Amino acid sequence: MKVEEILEKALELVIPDEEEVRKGREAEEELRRRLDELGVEYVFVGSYARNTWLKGSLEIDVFLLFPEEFSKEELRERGLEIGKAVLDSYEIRYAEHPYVHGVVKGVEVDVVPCYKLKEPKNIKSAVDRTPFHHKWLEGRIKGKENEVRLLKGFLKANGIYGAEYKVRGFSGYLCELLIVFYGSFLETVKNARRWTRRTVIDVAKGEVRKGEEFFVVDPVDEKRNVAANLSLDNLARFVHLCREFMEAPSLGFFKPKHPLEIEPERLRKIVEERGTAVFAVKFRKPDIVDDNLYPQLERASRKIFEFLERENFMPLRSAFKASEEFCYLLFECQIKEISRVFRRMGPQFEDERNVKKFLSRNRAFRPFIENGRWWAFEMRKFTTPEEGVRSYASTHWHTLGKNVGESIREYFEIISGEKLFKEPVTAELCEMMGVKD
RNA sequence: GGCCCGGGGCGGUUCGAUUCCGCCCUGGGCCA
Repeated sequence: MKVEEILEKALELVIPDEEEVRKGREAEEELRRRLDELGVEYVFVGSYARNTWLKGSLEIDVFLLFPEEFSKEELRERGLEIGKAVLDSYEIRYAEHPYVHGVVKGVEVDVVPCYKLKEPKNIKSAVDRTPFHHKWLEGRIKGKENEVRLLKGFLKANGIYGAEYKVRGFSGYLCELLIVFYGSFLETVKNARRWTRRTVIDVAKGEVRKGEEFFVVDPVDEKRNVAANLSLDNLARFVHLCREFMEAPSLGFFKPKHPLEIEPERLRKIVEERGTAVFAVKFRKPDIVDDNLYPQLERASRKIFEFLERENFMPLRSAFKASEEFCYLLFECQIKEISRVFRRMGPQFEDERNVKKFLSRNRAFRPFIENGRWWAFEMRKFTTPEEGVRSYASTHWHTLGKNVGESIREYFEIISGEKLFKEPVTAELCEMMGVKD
């Protein structure tokens, strides 16, 4: 239908209802009491304070303000104590510095220590500028909360909301800065259509200019880039999503995509139709945080891809899947098998010196002259993609992530054919080959 | 801790490497 009509109905998918709101209100209230019965200096921030939390994602963030002089450990010890005392049930967590997380009257709570500061430049850690962002934002985002959610509801449905390494999308702060700059969801979507990989959005100066890379400069620090961890392809996917949304508005842009558990029978057929080589490197998932695992899987998946291209197996694409127990590096190659002999380029006929050394090597077949320079035939140590990765992974387990690599050294295997479609990697495999349905 | 980027002290591969494939420091950024 028409845009406006779609946005109206979409709100019902991103705006929290009376219940969830009340539930959050009474939780918010109780939390302040307990905190004051202890007389603690606190400041509710984040999406909850400013009423811009995507429906069904309720979570109260509470930053504790300690004097600048207090030590790092002092903030941790005392921070922990207060979080322990105030939460129904706690559960320490980490991100640059420890912090306490738990539940109160039934809702998600984060209790984070940080230095009460004046002047964004004295900042010593992520958590320190959070209060500032909140500051800059509360006055400027009032009355637009609902536009913030449409944008969040939009991004999450198309799997690119969060800014953690597992997604490389848009952080919530980024979403609000984009609303403050454009005024509403529609205007944000309309202008995003003209975004490029060299676009710089500066809200403090209220200006859009051409720069070295996608840069949304932080109102609080002209040096920080709010979309810094937003990947090039996810930016590209967003620009393309807006062009489509404006062209064919659909409430279907705010709804998650159906997993589509394709029949393992239809898949084998498709792979046959492609005539390609499809395989996976499996290994035990290192026991580490997703912020560390994913960048590694990307590195590993990447290193092996390049080993394949220079090795001549014409790799189409790579992919990767991490479950609870194992991790899979997926690959598809245009070359199931390649000949054992290949040609290597020798020196020009001109200099007898280099030619002499090149013609002095023990070779199965006689080298020849072509277009002025010498070349030699030679044998490969492997002729299929899987053979190559088996050699490569076994001999280069390092260089594939500190942890990921260390896991491959102790154990790994190559799965192919029927045996692979039985593994939990089908959705990724379909996504990778661009199977449509 | 990890990943990315930008600099400095070594092997294997190759007729031939700073330049390919990798292993041991210094400054930036990112999840923060």
